[PDB]
Amino acid sequence: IVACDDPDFLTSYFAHSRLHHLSAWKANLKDKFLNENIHKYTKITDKDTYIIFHIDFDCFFATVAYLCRSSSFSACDFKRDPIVVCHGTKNSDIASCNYVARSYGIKNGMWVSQAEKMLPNGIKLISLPYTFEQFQLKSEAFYSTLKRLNIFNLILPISIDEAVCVRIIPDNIHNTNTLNARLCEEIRQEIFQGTNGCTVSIGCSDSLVLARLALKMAKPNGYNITFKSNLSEEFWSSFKLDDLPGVGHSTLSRLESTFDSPHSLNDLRKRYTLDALKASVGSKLGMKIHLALQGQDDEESLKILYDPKEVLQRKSLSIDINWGIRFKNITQVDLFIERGCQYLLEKLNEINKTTSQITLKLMRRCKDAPIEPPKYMGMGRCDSFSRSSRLGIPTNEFGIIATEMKSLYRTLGCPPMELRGLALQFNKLVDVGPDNNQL
DNA sequence: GGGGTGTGGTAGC
DNA sequence: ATCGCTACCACACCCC
Ligand SMILES: [Mg+2]
Ligand SMILES: [N+]
Repeated sequence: IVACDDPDFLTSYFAHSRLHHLSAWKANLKDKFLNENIHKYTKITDKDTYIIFHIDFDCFFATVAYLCRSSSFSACDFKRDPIVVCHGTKNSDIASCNYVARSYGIKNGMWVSQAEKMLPNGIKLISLPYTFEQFQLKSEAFYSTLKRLNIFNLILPISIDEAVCVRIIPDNIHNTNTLNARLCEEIRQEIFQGTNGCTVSIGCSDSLVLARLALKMAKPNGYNITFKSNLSEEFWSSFKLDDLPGVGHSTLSRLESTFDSPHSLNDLRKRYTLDALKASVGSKLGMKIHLALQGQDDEESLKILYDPKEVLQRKSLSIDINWGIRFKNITQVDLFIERGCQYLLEKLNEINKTTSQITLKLMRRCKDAPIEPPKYMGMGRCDSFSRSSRLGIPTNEFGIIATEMKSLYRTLGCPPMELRGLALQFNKLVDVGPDNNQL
Protein backbone atom coordinates (compact mmCIF):
# COMPACT_ATOMS: atom_id res chain seq x y z
CA ILE A 1 0.00 0.00 0.00
CA VAL A 2 1.12 3.51 -0.92
CA ALA A 3 -0.62 6.47 0.73
CA CYS A 4 -1.35 9.79 -0.90
CA ASP A 5 1.63 11.32 0.90
CA ASP A 6 4.04 8.73 -0.47
CA PRO A 7 6.10 9.96 -3.44
CA ASP A 8 4.94 6.87 -5.39
CA PHE A 9 1.22 7.49 -5.04
CA LEU A 10 0.57 9.05 -8.45
CA THR A 11 2.36 6.19 -10.21
CA SER A 12 0.61 3.48 -8.21
CA TYR A 13 -2.87 5.00 -8.47
CA PHE A 14 -2.58 5.50 -12.22
CA ALA A 15 -1.17 2.00 -12.60
CA HIS A 16 -4.39 0.69 -10.98
CA SER A 17 -7.02 3.12 -12.29
CA ARG A 18 -8.86 1.79 -15.29
CA LEU A 19 -10.36 5.22 -15.90
CA HIS A 20 -6.85 6.67 -16.12
CA HIS A 21 -5.99 3.92 -18.58
CA LEU A 22 -8.99 4.74 -20.76
CA SER A 23 -8.12 8.43 -21.03
CA ALA A 24 -4.41 7.74 -21.43
CA TRP A 25 -5.05 5.15 -24.15
CA LYS A 26 -7.41 7.47 -25.98
CA ALA A 27 -4.80 10.25 -25.83
CA ASN A 28 -2.07 8.10 -27.39
CA LEU A 29 -4.43 6.89 -30.11
CA LYS A 30 -5.15 10.52 -30.99
CA ASP A 31 -1.48 11.44 -30.98
CA LYS A 32 -0.76 8.39 -33.13
CA PHE A 33 -3.44 9.29 -35.67
CA LEU A 34 -1.91 12.73 -36.01
CA ASN A 35 1.64 11.41 -36.44
CA GLU A 36 0.66 8.70 -38.95
CA ASN A 37 -1.19 11.42 -40.92
CA ILE A 38 1.28 14.31 -40.62
CA HIS A 39 1.46 14.51 -44.41
CA LYS A 40 -1.46 12.40 -45.59
CA TYR A 41 -4.70 14.35 -46.11
CA THR A 42 -7.27 11.53 -45.95
CA LYS A 43 -10.23 13.65 -44.72
CA ILE A 44 -13.91 13.68 -45.79
CA THR A 45 -15.07 16.40 -48.19
CA ASP A 46 -18.52 17.51 -49.30
CA LYS A 47 -17.88 15.59 -52.56
CA ASP A 48 -17.90 12.30 -50.64
CA THR A 49 -20.80 9.94 -50.13
CA TYR A 50 -19.67 7.73 -47.27
CA ILE A 51 -20.57 4.70 -45.19
CA ILE A 52 -19.88 4.73 -41.45
CA PHE A 53 -18.87 1.45 -39.80
CA HIS A 54 -18.89 1.88 -36.01
CA ILE A 55 -16.91 -1.00 -34.45
CA ASP A 56 -16.67 -1.90 -30.77
CA PHE A 57 -15.49 -4.92 -28.76
CA ASP A 58 -18.16 -6.79 -26.83
CA CYS A 59 -17.66 -6.41 -23.04
CA PHE A 60 -14.05 -5.51 -23.81
CA PHE A 61 -12.41 -5.85 -20.37
CA ALA A 62 -14.45 -8.92 -19.41
CA THR A 63 -13.62 -10.64 -22.70
CA VAL A 64 -9.91 -9.88 -22.60
CA ALA A 65 -9.62 -10.57 -18.87
CA TYR A 66 -11.35 -13.88 -19.48
CA LEU A 67 -9.16 -14.91 -22.42
CA CYS A 68 -5.99 -14.10 -20.42
CA ARG A 69 -7.27 -15.29 -17.01
CA SER A 70 -4.82 -16.95 -14.61
CA SER A 71 -4.69 -20.66 -13.78
CA SER A 72 -7.09 -20.29 -10.81
CA PHE A 73 -9.85 -19.39 -13.32
CA SER A 74 -9.12 -22.10 -15.91
CA ALA A 75 -12.46 -23.89 -15.61
CA CYS A 76 -14.27 -20.51 -15.75
CA ASP A 77 -16.82 -20.48 -18.59
CA PHE A 78 -17.39 -17.20 -20.43
CA LYS A 79 -20.68 -18.38 -21.92
CA ARG A 80 -22.19 -19.83 -18.76
CA ASP A 81 -20.90 -17.90 -15.74
CA PRO A 82 -21.60 -14.27 -14.75
CA ILE A 83 -18.19 -12.57 -14.95
CA VAL A 84 -17.14 -9.09 -13.85
CA VAL A 85 -13.78 -7.33 -13.92
CA CYS A 86 -13.10 -5.40 -10.71
CA HIS A 87 -10.45 -4.56 -8.10
CA GLY A 88 -12.28 -5.51 -4.95
CA THR A 89 -15.17 -7.40 -3.37
CA LYS A 90 -17.49 -4.87 -1.72
CA ASN A 91 -17.68 -1.25 -2.88
CA SER A 92 -15.55 -1.89 -5.97
CA ASP A 93 -16.63 -0.71 -9.40
CA ILE A 94 -17.62 -3.32 -11.93
CA ALA A 95 -15.63 -1.99 -14.88
CA SER A 96 -17.08 -4.52 -17.35
CA CYS A 97 -19.44 -7.49 -17.20
CA ASN A 98 -20.24 -10.24 -19.66
CA TYR A 99 -23.66 -10.78 -21.17
CA VAL A 100 -24.47 -13.68 -18.84
CA ALA A 101 -24.11 -11.27 -15.93
CA ARG A 102 -26.11 -8.55 -17.68
CA SER A 103 -28.93 -11.04 -18.22
CA TYR A 104 -29.39 -10.87 -14.42
CA GLY A 105 -29.53 -7.07 -14.50
CA ILE A 106 -25.90 -6.40 -13.54
CA LYS A 107 -24.60 -3.27 -15.27
CA ASN A 108 -21.20 -1.69 -15.71
CA GLY A 109 -20.49 0.86 -13.01
CA MET A 110 -22.33 -1.13 -10.33
CA TRP A 111 -20.47 -1.94 -7.14
CA VAL A 112 -19.72 -5.63 -6.68
CA SER A 113 -21.87 -5.70 -3.56
CA GLN A 114 -24.84 -4.50 -5.59
CA ALA A 115 -24.32 -6.98 -8.42
CA GLU A 116 -24.11 -9.91 -6.01
CA LYS A 117 -27.55 -9.10 -4.60
CA MET A 118 -29.05 -9.78 -8.04
CA LEU A 119 -27.99 -13.26 -8.56
CA PRO A 120 -30.27 -16.14 -7.52
CA ASN A 121 -29.06 -18.41 -4.76
CA GLY A 122 -26.46 -20.87 -6.04
CA ILE A 123 -25.28 -18.63 -8.89
CA LYS A 124 -21.80 -17.36 -8.02
CA LEU A 125 -20.30 -14.17 -9.42
CA ILE A 126 -16.88 -14.60 -11.02
CA SER A 127 -14.57 -11.60 -10.44
CA LEU A 128 -11.53 -11.38 -12.70
CA PRO A 129 -8.67 -8.94 -12.16
CA TYR A 130 -7.76 -6.28 -14.68
CA THR A 131 -5.22 -7.26 -17.35
CA PHE A 132 -4.17 -3.82 -18.54
CA GLU A 133 -1.20 -4.75 -20.71
CA GLN A 134 -3.33 -7.39 -22.43
CA PHE A 135 -6.14 -4.88 -22.92
CA GLN A 136 -3.55 -2.80 -24.77
CA LEU A 137 -2.16 -5.70 -26.83
CA LYS A 138 -5.64 -6.72 -27.99
CA SER A 139 -6.36 -3.11 -28.92
CA GLU A 140 -3.24 -3.06 -31.09
CA ALA A 141 -4.39 -6.19 -32.93
CA PHE A 142 -7.74 -4.43 -33.40
CA TYR A 143 -6.38 -1.31 -35.10
CA SER A 144 -3.73 -3.25 -37.03
CA THR A 145 -6.45 -5.49 -38.42
CA LEU A 146 -8.62 -2.49 -39.33
CA LYS A 147 -5.78 -0.95 -41.36
CA ARG A 148 -4.65 -4.19 -42.98
CA LEU A 149 -8.15 -4.67 -44.44
CA ASN A 150 -7.59 -1.66 -46.75
CA ILE A 151 -11.36 -1.07 -46.93
CA PHE A 152 -11.61 2.28 -45.09
CA ASN A 153 -10.64 5.79 -46.17
CA LEU A 154 -10.55 7.11 -42.60
CA ILE A 155 -10.22 5.22 -39.31
CA LEU A 156 -11.12 7.33 -36.29
CA PRO A 157 -10.13 6.19 -32.76
CA ILE A 158 -12.93 6.59 -30.25
CA SER A 159 -11.35 4.51 -27.50
CA ILE A 160 -8.98 1.66 -26.73
CA ASP A 161 -11.62 -0.74 -28.11
CA GLU A 162 -13.76 1.44 -30.35
CA ALA A 163 -13.38 3.09 -33.74
CA VAL A 164 -15.45 4.88 -36.36
CA CYS A 165 -14.38 3.70 -39.82
CA VAL A 166 -15.43 5.69 -42.91
CA ARG A 167 -15.74 4.19 -46.39
CA ILE A 168 -16.19 6.52 -49.34
CA ILE A 169 -18.43 5.16 -52.12
CA PRO A 170 -17.64 6.33 -55.67
CA ASP A 171 -20.75 7.43 -57.57
CA ASN A 172 -19.87 4.86 -60.24
CA ILE A 173 -20.32 2.17 -57.58
CA HIS A 174 -23.72 1.01 -56.42
CA ASN A 175 -23.40 0.00 -52.79
CA THR A 176 -25.68 -2.83 -51.67
CA ASN A 177 -26.75 -4.32 -48.36
CA THR A 178 -25.01 -7.52 -49.47
CA LEU A 179 -21.61 -5.87 -49.89
CA ASN A 180 -22.11 -4.21 -46.49
CA ALA A 181 -23.13 -7.35 -44.65
CA ARG A 182 -20.10 -8.99 -46.17
CA LEU A 183 -17.70 -6.26 -45.05
CA CYS A 184 -19.22 -6.56 -41.55
CA GLU A 185 -18.61 -10.31 -41.48
CA GLU A 186 -15.08 -9.83 -42.82
CA ILE A 187 -14.23 -7.29 -40.14
CA ARG A 188 -15.84 -9.42 -37.42
CA GLN A 189 -14.02 -12.57 -38.48
CA GLU A 190 -10.64 -10.93 -39.07
CA ILE A 191 -10.75 -9.23 -35.66
CA PHE A 192 -11.81 -12.48 -34.01
CA GLN A 193 -8.80 -14.19 -35.62
CA GLY A 194 -6.47 -11.28 -34.88
CA THR A 195 -7.35 -10.93 -31.18
CA ASN A 196 -7.27 -14.70 -30.58
CA GLY A 197 -10.93 -14.84 -29.61
CA CYS A 198 -12.35 -11.34 -28.99
CA THR A 199 -15.62 -10.37 -30.62
CA VAL A 200 -16.71 -6.98 -31.95
CA SER A 201 -20.14 -5.82 -33.01
CA ILE A 202 -20.72 -3.29 -35.77
CA GLY A 203 -23.28 -0.65 -36.60
CA CYS A 204 -23.29 0.45 -40.24
CA SER A 205 -25.21 3.44 -41.60
CA ASP A 206 -24.99 6.72 -43.50
CA SER A 207 -24.68 8.82 -40.33
CA LEU A 208 -22.54 8.68 -37.21
CA VAL A 209 -25.57 8.83 -34.98
CA LEU A 210 -27.40 6.04 -36.81
CA ALA A 211 -24.25 3.90 -36.90
CA ARG A 212 -24.00 4.42 -33.10
CA LEU A 213 -27.59 3.26 -32.57
CA ALA A 214 -27.17 0.39 -35.04
CA LEU A 215 -24.17 -0.72 -33.01
CA LYS A 216 -26.11 -0.98 -29.78
CA MET A 217 -28.76 -2.88 -31.71
CA ALA A 218 -26.10 -5.23 -33.09
CA LYS A 219 -24.77 -6.23 -29.66
CA PRO A 220 -23.78 -8.75 -28.63
CA ASN A 221 -21.43 -10.34 -31.18
CA GLY A 222 -23.33 -9.20 -34.25
CA TYR A 223 -23.83 -6.40 -36.73
CA ASN A 224 -26.67 -4.21 -37.91
CA ILE A 225 -27.13 -2.21 -41.12
CA THR A 226 -29.68 0.60 -40.81
CA PHE A 227 -29.52 3.42 -43.33
CA LYS A 228 -31.67 6.52 -43.15
CA SER A 229 -33.96 5.07 -45.82
CA ASN A 230 -34.48 2.06 -43.54
CA LEU A 231 -35.79 4.01 -40.56
CA SER A 232 -38.99 2.72 -39.00
CA GLU A 233 -41.08 2.70 -35.83
CA GLU A 234 -39.62 -0.73 -35.07
CA PHE A 235 -36.13 0.78 -35.08
CA TRP A 236 -36.90 3.71 -32.77
CA SER A 237 -39.00 1.50 -30.47
CA SER A 238 -35.84 -0.52 -29.78
CA PHE A 239 -33.91 2.22 -27.97
CA LYS A 240 -34.07 3.79 -24.50
CA LEU A 241 -33.70 7.56 -24.31
CA ASP A 242 -30.15 7.62 -22.98
CA ASP A 243 -29.16 5.41 -25.92
CA LEU A 244 -28.94 8.72 -27.76
CA PRO A 245 -25.38 10.06 -28.00
CA GLY A 246 -25.17 12.98 -25.61
CA VAL A 247 -28.06 11.84 -23.36
CA GLY A 248 -26.77 10.91 -19.90
CA HIS A 249 -28.65 10.52 -16.65
CA SER A 250 -29.21 14.26 -16.20
CA THR A 251 -30.45 14.99 -19.71
CA LEU A 252 -32.56 11.87 -19.31
CA SER A 253 -34.29 13.17 -16.17
CA ARG A 254 -35.08 16.49 -17.86
CA LEU A 255 -36.40 14.69 -20.92
CA GLU A 256 -38.51 12.37 -18.77
CA SER A 257 -40.13 15.22 -16.87
CA THR A 258 -40.71 17.42 -19.89
CA PHE A 259 -42.25 14.60 -21.92
CA ASP A 260 -44.31 12.36 -19.63
CA SER A 261 -41.57 9.76 -19.11
CA PRO A 262 -41.05 8.50 -22.67
CA HIS A 263 -39.86 4.89 -22.54
CA SER A 264 -38.32 4.70 -26.03
CA LEU A 265 -36.96 6.92 -28.76
CA ASN A 266 -40.23 6.18 -30.56
CA ASP A 267 -42.16 7.55 -27.56
CA LEU A 268 -40.04 10.68 -27.55
CA ARG A 269 -40.09 11.01 -31.33
CA LYS A 270 -43.86 11.16 -31.37
CA ARG A 271 -44.25 13.50 -28.39
CA TYR A 272 -41.68 16.25 -28.87
CA THR A 273 -41.51 19.69 -30.43
CA LEU A 274 -38.06 21.08 -31.21
CA ASP A 275 -38.79 24.23 -29.22
CA ALA A 276 -39.93 22.39 -26.09
CA LEU A 277 -36.94 20.09 -26.63
CA LYS A 278 -34.63 23.12 -26.65
CA ALA A 279 -36.44 24.44 -23.60
CA SER A 280 -36.00 21.21 -21.67
CA VAL A 281 -32.35 20.32 -22.36
CA GLY A 282 -30.74 23.37 -23.99
CA SER A 283 -30.53 24.83 -27.47
CA LYS A 284 -27.53 23.00 -28.92
CA LEU A 285 -28.22 19.68 -27.23
CA GLY A 286 -31.90 20.13 -28.09
CA MET A 287 -31.08 20.59 -31.76
CA LYS A 288 -28.73 17.59 -31.63
CA ILE A 289 -31.44 15.32 -30.26
CA HIS A 290 -33.97 16.60 -32.82
CA LEU A 291 -31.51 15.96 -35.64
CA ALA A 292 -30.66 12.57 -34.17
CA LEU A 293 -34.34 11.66 -34.08
CA GLN A 294 -34.27 12.06 -37.89
CA GLY A 295 -31.22 9.83 -38.19
CA GLN A 296 -29.08 12.90 -38.89
CA ASP A 297 -25.80 14.23 -37.51
CA ASP A 298 -25.38 17.80 -36.28
CA GLU A 299 -22.64 20.19 -37.37
CA GLU A 300 -20.60 19.61 -34.22
CA SER A 301 -20.49 15.85 -34.77
CA LEU A 302 -19.55 16.27 -38.44
CA LYS A 303 -16.32 18.18 -37.73
CA ILE A 304 -14.46 14.97 -36.98
CA LEU A 305 -15.09 13.78 -40.54
CA TYR A 306 -14.30 17.14 -42.13
CA ASP A 307 -11.11 18.07 -40.20
CA PRO A 308 -10.06 15.13 -38.03
CA LYS A 309 -6.54 16.45 -37.54
CA GLU A 310 -8.04 19.45 -35.76
CA VAL A 311 -10.71 17.63 -33.75
CA LEU A 312 -8.12 15.14 -32.52
CA GLN A 313 -5.52 17.79 -31.62
CA ARG A 314 -5.11 17.92 -27.82
CA LYS A 315 -6.10 21.36 -26.50
CA SER A 316 -5.67 20.93 -22.71
CA LEU A 317 -3.87 18.70 -20.26
CA SER A 318 -4.75 17.64 -16.75
CA ILE A 319 -4.84 15.07 -13.97
CA ASP A 320 -7.68 14.20 -11.59
CA ILE A 321 -7.16 12.36 -8.31
CA ASN A 322 -10.40 11.95 -6.35
CA TRP A 323 -9.58 8.67 -4.60
CA GLY A 324 -7.21 8.03 -1.71
CA ILE A 325 -6.92 11.74 -0.87
CA ARG A 326 -6.27 11.96 2.91
CA PHE A 327 -3.88 14.73 3.98
CA LYS A 328 -3.24 15.86 7.54
CA ASN A 329 -1.57 19.23 6.90
CA ILE A 330 -0.88 21.84 4.24
CA THR A 331 2.75 20.79 3.81
CA GLN A 332 1.65 17.40 2.49
CA VAL A 333 -0.96 19.01 0.22
CA ASP A 334 1.66 21.31 -1.25
CA LEU A 335 4.07 18.43 -1.93
CA PHE A 336 1.38 16.44 -3.68
CA ILE A 337 0.56 19.45 -5.85
CA GLU A 338 4.28 19.70 -6.69
CA ARG A 339 4.40 16.01 -7.65
CA GLY A 340 1.29 16.61 -9.76
CA CYS A 341 2.83 19.56 -11.60
CA GLN A 342 6.05 17.60 -12.15
CA TYR A 343 3.99 14.82 -13.73
CA LEU A 344 2.05 17.22 -15.95
CA LEU A 345 5.16 19.06 -17.04
CA GLU A 346 6.70 15.80 -18.17
CA LYS A 347 3.62 15.17 -20.31
CA LEU A 348 3.73 18.79 -21.49
CA ASN A 349 7.35 18.49 -22.51
CA GLU A 350 6.70 15.30 -24.52
CA ILE A 351 4.36 17.27 -26.75
CA ASN A 352 6.76 20.21 -26.83
CA LYS A 353 4.28 22.87 -25.68
CA THR A 354 3.94 25.57 -23.05
CA THR A 355 0.86 26.55 -21.06
CA SER A 356 -0.52 30.04 -20.55
CA GLN A 357 -3.44 29.24 -18.21
CA ILE A 358 -3.87 26.70 -15.41
CA THR A 359 -6.67 25.54 -13.17
CA LEU A 360 -6.89 23.89 -9.77
CA LYS A 361 -10.10 22.11 -8.81
CA LEU A 362 -10.82 20.37 -5.53
CA MET A 363 -13.41 18.22 -3.83
CA ARG A 364 -14.19 19.04 -0.20
CA ARG A 365 -16.08 16.85 2.26
CA CYS A 366 -19.67 18.11 2.67
CA LYS A 367 -20.11 19.39 6.27
CA ASP A 368 -22.63 16.61 7.10
CA ALA A 369 -20.85 13.74 5.24
CA PRO A 370 -18.86 11.12 7.20
CA ILE A 371 -15.10 11.45 7.39
CA GLU A 372 -14.78 7.95 5.99
CA PRO A 373 -17.31 7.35 3.20
CA PRO A 374 -18.91 4.04 2.27
CA LYS A 375 -16.32 3.36 -0.45
CA TYR A 376 -12.89 2.68 1.05
CA MET A 377 -10.64 5.77 0.32
CA GLY A 378 -13.48 7.29 -1.70
CA MET A 379 -14.14 11.00 -2.03
CA GLY A 380 -17.85 10.50 -0.90
CA ARG A 381 -20.32 13.43 -0.92
CA CYS A 382 -18.34 16.57 -1.77
CA ASP A 383 -18.68 20.16 -2.87
CA SER A 384 -16.43 21.12 -5.77
CA PHE A 385 -14.39 24.32 -6.10
CA SER A 386 -12.35 25.62 -9.02
CA ARG A 387 -10.17 28.62 -9.80
CA SER A 388 -7.86 29.47 -12.68
CA SER A 389 -5.00 31.84 -13.53
CA ARG A 390 -3.69 33.31 -16.73
CA LEU A 391 0.10 33.22 -16.65
CA GLY A 392 0.71 35.89 -19.27
CA ILE A 393 3.94 34.59 -20.76
CA PRO A 394 3.37 30.93 -21.73
CA THR A 395 5.74 28.67 -19.81
CA ASN A 396 6.85 25.17 -18.95
CA GLU A 397 8.72 26.25 -15.79
CA PHE A 398 8.02 24.18 -12.69
CA GLY A 399 8.79 27.14 -10.43
CA ILE A 400 6.14 29.41 -11.96
CA ILE A 401 3.47 26.76 -12.38
CA ALA A 402 3.80 24.94 -9.06
CA THR A 403 3.87 28.24 -7.20
CA GLU A 404 0.68 29.45 -8.87
CA MET A 405 -1.00 26.06 -8.32
CA LYS A 406 -0.25 26.16 -4.61
CA SER A 407 -1.49 29.76 -4.53
CA LEU A 408 -4.68 28.68 -6.26
CA TYR A 409 -5.11 26.11 -3.50
CA ARG A 410 -4.64 28.68 -0.71
CA THR A 411 -7.20 30.80 -2.55
CA LEU A 412 -9.81 28.04 -2.20
CA GLY A 413 -9.40 27.77 1.58
CA CYS A 414 -10.03 24.05 1.94
CA PRO A 415 -8.60 22.69 5.21
CA PRO A 416 -6.17 19.86 4.37
CA MET A 417 -8.12 17.32 6.45
CA GLU A 418 -11.31 18.18 4.53
CA LEU A 419 -9.71 17.65 1.13
CA ARG A 420 -10.98 14.65 -0.84
CA GLY A 421 -9.86 15.21 -4.43
CA LEU A 422 -7.61 17.38 -6.60
CA ALA A 423 -7.48 18.28 -10.29
CA LEU A 424 -4.54 20.11 -11.91
CA GLN A 425 -5.12 21.52 -15.42
CA PHE A 426 -3.14 23.28 -18.13
CA ASN A 427 -6.08 24.77 -20.01
CA LYS A 428 -4.38 26.64 -22.88
CA LEU A 429 -1.41 25.11 -24.71
CA VAL A 430 1.08 26.99 -26.89
CA ASP A 431 3.34 25.54 -29.56
CA VAL A 432 7.12 25.80 -29.28
CA GLY A 433 8.68 26.95 -32.53
CA PRO A 434 12.28 27.08 -33.73
CA ASP A 435 12.23 30.84 -33.14
CA ASN A 436 12.47 31.54 -29.41
CA ASN A 437 13.98 35.01 -29.67
CA GLN A 438 11.71 37.41 -27.80
CA LEU A 439 12.63 40.48 -25.77
C1' DG B 1 -19.40 42.17 -32.00
C1' DG B 2 -15.47 40.66 -28.79
C1' DG B 3 -13.83 38.95 -24.44
C1' DG B 4 -13.82 36.52 -19.56
C1' DT B 5 -15.13 33.25 -15.50
C1' DG B 6 -16.84 28.90 -12.92
C1' DT B 7 -19.79 25.19 -13.18
C1' DG B 8 -21.91 20.90 -15.29
C1' DG B 9 -22.66 17.20 -18.25
C1' DT B 10 -20.94 13.38 -21.10
C1' DA B 11 -17.93 9.32 -22.97
C1' DG B 12 -15.03 5.23 -23.00
C1' DC B 13 -14.57 -0.17 -19.40
C1' DA C 1 -10.37 -2.95 1.03
C1' DT C 2 -9.54 -0.46 -3.54
C1' DC C 3 -7.49 2.45 -7.31
C1' DG C 4 -14.42 7.58 -8.43
C1' DC C 5 -9.86 9.76 -15.20
C1' DT C 6 -9.79 13.23 -18.35
C1' DA C 7 -11.00 16.13 -22.65
C1' DC C 8 -14.29 18.76 -24.55
C1' DC C 9 -18.63 21.07 -25.32
C1' DA C 10 -22.06 24.02 -23.54
C1' DC C 11 -24.02 27.17 -20.46
C1' DA C 12 -25.07 31.20 -17.39
C1' DC C 13 -23.31 35.40 -16.26
C1' DC C 14 -19.77 39.20 -16.08
C1' DC C 15 -16.84 43.05 -18.73
C1' DC C 16 -15.81 46.62 -22.20
MG1 LIG D 1 -26.29 8.16 -23.37
N1 LIG E 1 -18.02 -3.98 -20.81
